[PDB]
Amino acid sequence: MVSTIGIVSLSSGIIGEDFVKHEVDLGIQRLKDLGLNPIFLPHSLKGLDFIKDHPEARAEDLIHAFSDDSIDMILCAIGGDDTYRLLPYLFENDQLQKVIKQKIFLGFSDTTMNHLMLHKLGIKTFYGQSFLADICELDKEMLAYSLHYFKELIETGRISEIRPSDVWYEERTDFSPTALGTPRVSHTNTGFDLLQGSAQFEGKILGGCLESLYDIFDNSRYADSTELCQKYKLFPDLSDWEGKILLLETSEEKPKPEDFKKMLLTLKDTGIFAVINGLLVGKPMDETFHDDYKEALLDIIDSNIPIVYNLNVGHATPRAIVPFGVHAHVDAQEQVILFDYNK
Ligand SMILES: Nc1ncnc2c1ncn2[C@@H]1O[C@H](COP(=O)(O)O)[C@@H](O)[C@H]1O
Repeated sequence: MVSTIGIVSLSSGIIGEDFVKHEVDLGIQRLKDLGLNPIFLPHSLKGLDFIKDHPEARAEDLIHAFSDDSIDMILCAIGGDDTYRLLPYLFENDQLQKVIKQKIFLGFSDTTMNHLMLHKLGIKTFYGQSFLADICELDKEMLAYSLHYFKELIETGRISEIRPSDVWYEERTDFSPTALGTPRVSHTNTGFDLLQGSAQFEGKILGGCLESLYDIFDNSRYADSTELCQKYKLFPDLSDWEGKILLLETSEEKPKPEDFKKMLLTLKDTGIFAVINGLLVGKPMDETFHDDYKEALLDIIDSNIPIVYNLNVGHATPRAIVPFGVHAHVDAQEQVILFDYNK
C-alpha cells in the first residue's frame, strides 16, 4: 500500500534541531524496518526558527507532498500552534486545490487545522499520531497499541476499528539520549466511558484538538487567527457538521478546568452541539484534570448528545488512529468503533 512516506513540518520546526537528532534517527530506522522509504520534504528539517518564520515554506512542502505521485503517504513531524498561518499560501489562488488528491495524511494536535483544510478540499484524513510523538518512541519498540494502528494504516490505507487499550502511559519527562531504551510509566486503562446518551451512535468523525479549534474563535493566542480562519472559511458549515461525530482531545497545555469550560462554551456558541450525532473525547494527557473534564462535559454538553470519554486518542499514550470522513458506528457497551468505507 505505502512505499514512500513523506515527512512534513507544518507546525513546529523542532525535528531539525540537534537536541532531538537521536530521536529522529531512531524513527527513520523504524520506518525503514517497516518496509518504507522515508523522505523529508525540502524545508522539513530547516529548524525551529526558519519554520516559524516561513509558513510559506511549510505550505510549499505540503503542496509538493500532494503533487508528487511517488509520495504515497504524508506524515506530520509534530504539532505546535501556528499552522493557520499557511492558509493564504494554500488557499488564496487555489494552490492546494490544484494539486490535492486522496493520499494518506496523518497527524494530530495543531494539525487539526490542517485536517480541516483538507476536509474543505474533500480529502479523507487520519488523526492521532505523528513522527516525533509515535514513530520516534524512545523505548526499544514502538508502543504496541500505537504500532497496531500505524501498521494497519501503512498496510491497508485504512483503519477498520478502534478498541480501547489495556493500559495507558504517562508522558516522559526525559527525551534525551539517556532515556533511550527506557519504559514509560504504565497504568491500567478502564476503557470507553459513556457519560450520557445512547451507547450506540453513528456518523463520520471530524475534529481534533480542543485548543486548536478554540483559536478559530478566540484571538488571544494569535490576534489574526479568527480573521484568517473566517476569511478562508476553515470551520465547517453547520449543514456539514449535521450528523457527524465530533472528536475533542486536550493537549500538553493541560487547560485548567475553568478554561476547559470556557472552551466548550465557545464551541457551543457555534451551534455545533445542536447538529452533531455524538461526541468522542480523548483521555487527557497524563490524566491531568480527568475528573474535572468529565464533570465539565456533563455540565455543559447539550443533553441530547451522546458522549464517550476516555478514548486512547490524542495526547495521552498509547495512540489510536481515527479516520476522518468515514462512516463510524460507535458502540460504548461493546467498546468498539467500527468504520465503513463504502457508506
Ligand atoms: N522531543 C519529543 N519527543 C517525543 N515526543 C514529544 C517530544 N516533544 C513533545 N512530545 C510529545 O508529542 C506529543 C504531541 O506534541 P504536540 O504535537 O506539540 O502537541 C505530546 O504528547 C508531547 O509531549
